[PDB]
Amino acid sequence: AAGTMANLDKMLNTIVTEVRQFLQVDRLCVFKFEEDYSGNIIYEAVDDGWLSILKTHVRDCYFMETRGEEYLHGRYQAIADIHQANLAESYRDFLTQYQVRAIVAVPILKGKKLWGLFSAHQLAAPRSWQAWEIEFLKQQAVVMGIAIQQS
Amino acid sequence: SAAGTMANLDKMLNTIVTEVRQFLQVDRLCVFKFEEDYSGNIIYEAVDDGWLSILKTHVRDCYFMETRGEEYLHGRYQAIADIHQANLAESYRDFLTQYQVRAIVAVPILKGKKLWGLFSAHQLAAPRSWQAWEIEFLKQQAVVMGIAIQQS
Ligand SMILES: */C=C\C1=C(C)C(=O)N/C1=C\C1=NC(=C\c2[nH]c(/C=C3\NC(=O)C(C=C)=C3C)c(C)c2CCC(=O)O)/C(CCC(=O)O)=C1C
Ligand SMILES: */C=C\C1=C(C)C(=O)N/C1=C\C1=NC(=C\c2[nH]c(/C=C3\NC(=O)C(C=C)=C3C)c(C)c2CCC(=O)O)/C(CCC(=O)O)=C1C
Repeated sequence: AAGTMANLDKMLNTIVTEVRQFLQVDRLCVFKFEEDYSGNIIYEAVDDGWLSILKTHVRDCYFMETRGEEYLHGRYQAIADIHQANLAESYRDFLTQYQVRAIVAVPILKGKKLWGLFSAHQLAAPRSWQAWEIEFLKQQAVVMGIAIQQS
Repeated sequence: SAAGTMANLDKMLNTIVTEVRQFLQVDRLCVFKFEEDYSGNIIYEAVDDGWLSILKTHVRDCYFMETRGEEYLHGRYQAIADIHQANLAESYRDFLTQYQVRAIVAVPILKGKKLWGLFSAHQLAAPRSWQAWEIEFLKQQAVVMGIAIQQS
């Protein structure tokens, strides 16, 4: 009931806190999709008094049009410097509004469905993400997806 | 920093053990780290409800010392709902009984191709019918621990 949900919430939030300190990333969050693939930042660990985006609602028109279909088979984003990247203007603008300079975003699956994104943000300088860090983030997303599949 | 790399790995493994024990409602959750001779020590533990702690216990398990955990590198793991119903060596049954174990899951932690340790869940109050997703959850947490351990 509400007990199940409190238990999942605490586990997922602990993973976010865990991974943010271990990876030493400025901000780590979990973005959960609504039915229409709008979504909300529902867990967040941000260091040192920096910009919190917890409970921000986002209508990302890439996810809302694709329903995340491209994110179902190990696909992901890892950008060392969003200034350099050949990003869509509208996506660059979203990232800029939330102070992102470097990002890794991996999908969270509930069964065969895209449930959310697990996203690491640097807020000031570029970051050359390592293969192991991307694998760590993906494998923590698997952990989360198994726990989420129980409610 | 050799001091801070070890400290950050310690904080991460201790956080996983503490919160996974509460999430699965396990009586005792352990990380057993192997020495070069495949003796080992319990180096992280979350225990609740006034159950005996085995943190820092040294174990010379003669199965792991004789096999060097090779079977645990080729898909062996242990998931027993009630050790009273299982076929065990009396030596291994004595180990579990000493520490009040009634139900157990034990999965490998790898560092590259080497068996680094075991992630073990003990039920002490009662037998427990482990669900497929709980065994998968423990295996996948052991994967995440392995990736972190591989960095130092
Ligand atoms: C309709 C314009 C528009 C608004 C408004 C908006 O919020 N986004 C947006 C357009 C595009 N988004 C594109 C890609 C994209 N969005 C995300 C979303 C997030 N990353 C996070 O960390 C996070 C949180 C936390 C969110 C909500 C991600 C990960 C991507 C990259 C998708 C891949 O390209 O992999 C995008 C470009 C689409 C493309 O390149 O094909 C546009 C136009
Ligand atoms: C040399 C006699 C002897 C001593 C002493 C001892 O500690 N064990 C032991 C004999 C055997 N152990 C056997 C299998 C086995 N050991 C472990 C070890 C642990 N489980 C934990 O939870 C934990 C901590 C915490 C430790 C150190 C495990 C997981 C196994 C099972 C191996 C599988 O079957 O998968 C064993 C084999 C016979 C049997 O399994 O009963 C003997 C003889």
